[PDB]
Amino acid sequence: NLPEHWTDMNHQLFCMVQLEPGQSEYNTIKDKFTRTCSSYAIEKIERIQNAFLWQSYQVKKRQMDIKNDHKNNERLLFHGTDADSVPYVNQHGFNRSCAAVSYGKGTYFAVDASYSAKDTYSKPDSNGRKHMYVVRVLTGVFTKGRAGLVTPPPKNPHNPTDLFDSVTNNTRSPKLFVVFFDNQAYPEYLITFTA
Amino acid sequence: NLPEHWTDMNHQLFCMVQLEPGQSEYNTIKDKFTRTCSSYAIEKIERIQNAFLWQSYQVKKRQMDIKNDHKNNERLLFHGTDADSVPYVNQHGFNRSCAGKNAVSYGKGTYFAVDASYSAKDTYSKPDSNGRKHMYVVRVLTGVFTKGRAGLVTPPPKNPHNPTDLFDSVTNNTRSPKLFVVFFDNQAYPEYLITFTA
Ligand SMILES: CC(C)(C)c1ccc(-c2nc3c(NC(=O)[C@H](O)CO)cccc3c(=O)[nH]2)cc1
Repeated sequence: NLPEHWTDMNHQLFCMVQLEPGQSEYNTIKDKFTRTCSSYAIEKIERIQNAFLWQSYQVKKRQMDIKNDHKNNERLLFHGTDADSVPYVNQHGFNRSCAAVSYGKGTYFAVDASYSAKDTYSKPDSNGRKHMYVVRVLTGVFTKGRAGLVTPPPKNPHNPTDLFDSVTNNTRSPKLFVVFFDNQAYPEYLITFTA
Repeated sequence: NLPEHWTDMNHQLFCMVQLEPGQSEYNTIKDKFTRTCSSYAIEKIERIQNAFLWQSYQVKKRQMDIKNDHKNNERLLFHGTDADSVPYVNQHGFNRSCAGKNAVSYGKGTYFAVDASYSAKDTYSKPDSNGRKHMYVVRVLTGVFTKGRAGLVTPPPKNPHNPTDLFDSVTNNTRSPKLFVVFFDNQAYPEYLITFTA
């Protein structure tokens, strides 16, 4: 069930694990951030070990891999948010009802960390600290979004219930993805950083 | 694991199974419905076999059973809706983003009734062009609940100083619950569709 690179949780179901700087896992996540956010300062990176969220996400992944007849449904994306939302996300994941929604009423994830690093998203807290998640997202098969969507559009108007898995701003060169269901996104790392 | 009493679906992921009057499965739902809806008549009752919705719901049930202390977390409730919504609900379940505002709101979520008479109101089970009304019978993970409030977009915390440890659902009245509101996907499994008429 639980991934191998997680560390022991003494039979508990939720833990935030601060990563050791200079080790492979920390370097890998840092690199993905610094590709576009090298002018920022990383204070720490934490691994989110939430067993319930992981289980519900992996079930949805298995289902999407069956539905789409392929296994290229996952992307690693970024989500900046304010400090007041961090405890909720760690415990409960991403909730579209807490959403601003130009491509649909869902949760938004950025291809580039620099987009999530905007102060409108990763709002600096009273100490100047900014917060950004690295997220496993089941983008699956996607189409262009539009304002007012509550679910992705149907793949074909002849079967209105067979839906795209997510929407984007631009199908040829996406920079953001919107997902409309719980447990289509697993918050995997939390980056705390400053400008 | 899919229930062993379901029909074989030939590797398919979804199907609706028409029940036979006289079988206990049909009669128990009929009795539950007629307890408060004796003036209506049932056309048919279909068992909803949706493999993916069942799996995700059963995962949430197992998690709530773990988290809560030997609590009966699941109730069998009713949900009236319009014909236009039946194909989506059958396939994808109950989406709070599509829910209507209830005439007495205890939160912005999906509403489920204890009494079929409540879901039988035309405001919920809107008659279609042929006069058919539609009501789901739903397994709902009500869990541990409290009285809701109109402003809620998620269940409230049990403890104001631990805002992320939430009630599982809310109700109109904890002493005499008649409706429940849920705020998350896969917290309710549409198990039967009742088609009925006046
Ligand atoms: C609720 C508060 C704290 C105000 C908030 C607001 C926006 C985001 C947020 N938004 C994103 C986004 N959003 C848009 O492109 C437009 O809002 C759509 O019209 C695109 C790509 C990535 C992100 C992203 O990482 N976080 C997080 C939190």
